[PDB]
Amino acid sequence: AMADMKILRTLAGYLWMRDNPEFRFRVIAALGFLVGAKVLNVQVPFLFKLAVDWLASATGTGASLTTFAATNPTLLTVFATPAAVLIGYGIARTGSSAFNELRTAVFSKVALRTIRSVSRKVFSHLHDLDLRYHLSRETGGLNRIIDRGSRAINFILSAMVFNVVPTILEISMVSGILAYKFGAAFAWITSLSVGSYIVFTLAVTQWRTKFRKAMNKADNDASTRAIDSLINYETVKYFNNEGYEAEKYDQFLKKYEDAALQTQRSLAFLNFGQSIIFSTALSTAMVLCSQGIMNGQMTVGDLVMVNGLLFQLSLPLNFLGSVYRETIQSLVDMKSMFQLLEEKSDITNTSDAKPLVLKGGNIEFENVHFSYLPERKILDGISFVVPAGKSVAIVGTSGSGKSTILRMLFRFFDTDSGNIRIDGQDIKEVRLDSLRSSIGVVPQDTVLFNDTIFHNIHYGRLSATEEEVYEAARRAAIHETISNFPDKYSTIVGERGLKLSGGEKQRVALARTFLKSPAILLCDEATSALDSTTEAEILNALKALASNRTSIFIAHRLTTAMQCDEIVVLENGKVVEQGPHDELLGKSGRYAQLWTQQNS
Amino acid sequence: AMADMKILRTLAGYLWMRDNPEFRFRVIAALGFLVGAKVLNVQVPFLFKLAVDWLASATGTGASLTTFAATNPTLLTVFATPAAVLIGYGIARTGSSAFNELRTAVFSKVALRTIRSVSRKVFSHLHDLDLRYHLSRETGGLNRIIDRGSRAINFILSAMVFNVVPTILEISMVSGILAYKFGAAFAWITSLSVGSYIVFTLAVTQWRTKFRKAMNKADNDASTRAIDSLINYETVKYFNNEGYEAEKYDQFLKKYEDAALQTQRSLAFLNFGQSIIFSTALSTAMVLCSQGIMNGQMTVGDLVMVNGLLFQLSLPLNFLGSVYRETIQSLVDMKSMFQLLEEKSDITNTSDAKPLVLKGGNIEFENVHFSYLPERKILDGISFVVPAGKSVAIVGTSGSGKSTILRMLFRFFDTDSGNIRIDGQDIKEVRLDSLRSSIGVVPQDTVLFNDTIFHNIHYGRLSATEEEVYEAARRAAIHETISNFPDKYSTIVGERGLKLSGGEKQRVALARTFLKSPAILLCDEATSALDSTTEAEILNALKALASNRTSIFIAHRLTTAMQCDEIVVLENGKVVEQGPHDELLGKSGRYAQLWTQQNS
Repeated sequence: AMADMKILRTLAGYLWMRDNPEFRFRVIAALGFLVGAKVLNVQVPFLFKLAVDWLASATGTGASLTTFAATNPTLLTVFATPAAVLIGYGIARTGSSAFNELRTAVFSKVALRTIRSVSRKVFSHLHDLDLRYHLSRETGGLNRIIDRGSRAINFILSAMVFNVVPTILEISMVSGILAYKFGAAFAWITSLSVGSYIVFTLAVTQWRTKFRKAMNKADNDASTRAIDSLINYETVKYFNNEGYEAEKYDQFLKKYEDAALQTQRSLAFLNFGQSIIFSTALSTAMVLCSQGIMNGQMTVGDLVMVNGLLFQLSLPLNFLGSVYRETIQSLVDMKSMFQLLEEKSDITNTSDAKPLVLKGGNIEFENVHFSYLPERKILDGISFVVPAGKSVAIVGTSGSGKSTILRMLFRFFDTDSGNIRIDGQDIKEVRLDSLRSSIGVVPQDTVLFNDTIFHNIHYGRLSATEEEVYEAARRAAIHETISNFPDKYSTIVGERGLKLSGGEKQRVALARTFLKSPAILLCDEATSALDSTTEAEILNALKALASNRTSIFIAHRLTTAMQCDEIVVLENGKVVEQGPHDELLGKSGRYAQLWTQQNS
Repeated sequence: AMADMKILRTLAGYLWMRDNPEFRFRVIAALGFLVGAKVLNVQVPFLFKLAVDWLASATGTGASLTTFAATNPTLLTVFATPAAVLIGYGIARTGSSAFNELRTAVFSKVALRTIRSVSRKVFSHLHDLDLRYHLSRETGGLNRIIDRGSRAINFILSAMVFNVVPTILEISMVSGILAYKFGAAFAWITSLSVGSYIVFTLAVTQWRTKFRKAMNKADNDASTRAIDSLINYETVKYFNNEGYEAEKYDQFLKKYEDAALQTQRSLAFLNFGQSIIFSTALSTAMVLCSQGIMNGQMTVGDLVMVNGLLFQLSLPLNFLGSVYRETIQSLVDMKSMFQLLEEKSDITNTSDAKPLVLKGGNIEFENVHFSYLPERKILDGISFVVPAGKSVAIVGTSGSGKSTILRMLFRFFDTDSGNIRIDGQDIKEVRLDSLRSSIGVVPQDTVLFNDTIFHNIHYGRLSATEEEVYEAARRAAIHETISNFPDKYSTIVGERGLKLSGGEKQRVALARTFLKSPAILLCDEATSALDSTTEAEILNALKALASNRTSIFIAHRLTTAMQCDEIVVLENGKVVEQGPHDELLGKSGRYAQLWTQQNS
């Protein structure tokens, strides 16, 4: 899995921010606080060797004339009386646990920042991605991917920095104390012991996982069975109630109670050998030291430190055994996330950027063909020309697939062989931002976020004052229905708020697009059915809004939009008729039947 | 909360099964394996005091003429050479960890059995409960209650037996070692220390919980916000994409990154004071022992055991601090479960039990009134008499609420002021089992469990042979459609199986009630709409089945069931018309309009 190492490389690439000097200093401090602690925690038993001696010298009849043999602690520190050394022992160990605990605090303000930068970058890249990717993927999946990946990053960094590195620095240093009070043969025994212990725990965890999975399977089966059985209460009650039902549930719970009694004996074998494997080490160490003591070796009274060193090693070893499943799962979730990234968008623009300079809006289509799939090609050469400042209507059946128009004009999908003339300019060259900003559109379904009305009504253009939004309201003719707001026009809307019917939601859409003050207006049959009183007035409002801007309206219903200058009949995904509606009715064409059946 | 102690009393009541001798023996063995371990784990440092001595006697110039002062270990055990004592140390501690681990295995085969008995009893009591309780309560809730309660029982028993009892036996015994090498003042210091440590950890955990809740709130808010934002991609894309959106998500993730950086410093204070509070104890103990050593007290070289005893106490203390939330939550979930139990069913029967001896079925209703709610009383004195072996039809509108009939005849709900004559007998006296067994009914919706066809087809009466189910199939006329089964008539059905249409499901219902061979047949308009070919034949089949048994059919549609002898019109929950259908059509009554609009 070479790509897995590559993913680690990417993680290192993102982790290190050269740009800012402070980050490096933070990391350095962290490392310092990781070393200091782990050397005080070895000073602790050396202080317990020093305090066992001198105590024995007095009353014990130990040779007092040994002066200061080692001469390493010749400093007057902790030599006032033996009680001082014991106090130093306590202070030392407490300070070690302080340094080590402090390191975590120093390194979490770094971990959080890393997670934040990766998540923000992924978010922005996601929105940059083209529509096709979003449509194919499931909405829930994106959530799962981001949350699990961020959690995985946090877990892996904490697991490594706080567990893998301290354990190995500890073991290496302890075995590296071979310079003093040690022999070459003696040092290897502890390393071999700990290596065997780690191998045994890691190997037996794999075995444990199978039993855990079997138990989860059985438990889920029993629960689902007893829920299916409870749900279908009526059938059971009518005839032979709980006659043969309880016995069957009993059998399921016997299978569960056996698959659960098995895992205990399996954990038992591990939790026993995890003791014996580490006890043989301590027995071997002590018996070997005793032989030296009784054989007149330099070792005198220093047996008491070995217990301490072994205890220090014994504490954090257990964590390493159980990290395998988490590591593999996190390391594949991280590949998932970093695979979501680095996916290029289909709709690339050319290098040179030219801004859309549109004096007046003219829509000219020239043999635009587009097939979503090879079998069915939606548009088969639609060509029409809209005069500036006029209204043109696109009508047809629902099979005609007139949804594409909006997607194409917004450059969601590109044309296989055609062009789009905007004020006699080619869209392929102009910047995406300039075009999407200069065009105005009203959505078909007006989804509102959960926030204050004033935010959902100034959303169209930010930096909107209260007077601007007021003038938009007045033209939107919403003041009659807005003075009843419970929170003086700040009432919360959306979920956990006042539910809005379609008419007000449409008014909100109008009072959101009126703010933007666009150059061209495009509609997508916002309302399918509505009360007559609201329809008429909203139609008048949108007619007034569209008076100074060239507009294009796509309406499945005919009577709804008859006010345009020309009407483009669309049937079987091609241009059928181009004229004012009256001779369309008089041509016995598609428009004629559709309208004559709309009124009937 | 006196009732909480009462709940503990109930738990003790259920835990102890006097009936079986083996259970007590198991529990006794468990307790033994809980004592032995916890006394070997105190033998361990005594063996490390014994091995520190004698080693010092040689080469150390220790007085060899002290003979055997204590005379407690005068046994020749572990006196071959000092190496033997070290080996004994290792073997002892390993054996302690074996005994203690073994206890868990011995006590889990008891815990599982307890959980099983409580769950099975609750299940049966649940099914015993009347319909009203089931209808009011939510189906999901019952699941949640059972699963959480069983988990709580397991957690509380394991938590107490494995943690609370060992910790207190350990502490009490250690402080109880006051007989040897101790003073009255010295013993109290350790108890005061550990008591202060437990108080500090418990108190500061409450504080930690508030920060954890704030963090969970903030995390959920950030996630829900970013999902709402991702979902509404279109609105964002049309205008000012990620212009002001990213900054707002950023602010949410700043709030999260602060509420998460706060909890670390809060945990930090706990994880530091949990060290200093326990370090002051060790420093005080050692300095006090050193004063004795230097003052010519009996204590000689036994300082090395105190470290071990303190370490043994230090290991399992941490668990007790975090158990508060789990204990309170489990202790209230247990009250939930034991509150579900001991709820009596409304439909009690009288003491004396008389069996239903029905020579022939005669249905006689006499002024039966029943109101589900005081406002609307469904039945207002329905009285009619069915002759034996005949077919009678109950017809009406959907507002007439004719659903009650089935519930009442099955004695789901009792009559406020009326009686039901079954073969000239009163239902109130006869046993519920006898009546519900002697009556036959076909369900309206035929829910099938996920199992083999042969099980879903012999379900009506257990102990059904292959020939019995074959004859039921032949009369059910299902052999034509059954020889196509992929698994030679053992094909799985239900979910994750072959989906069945309404016609086959109805055939299954017929081939389930035909098995039971009841004395009286009752229908509940099983089919609302179906293909003509199946309807006709299934009607013929049910006519043949009902020929020898008196039958009652409730049909909302009129043309569907015209074959009965008499027809009972029901309108506004009262008997309107009683006759053969032809003069019902000729009476211009409810039946006449209903049928004339069914055919139109």
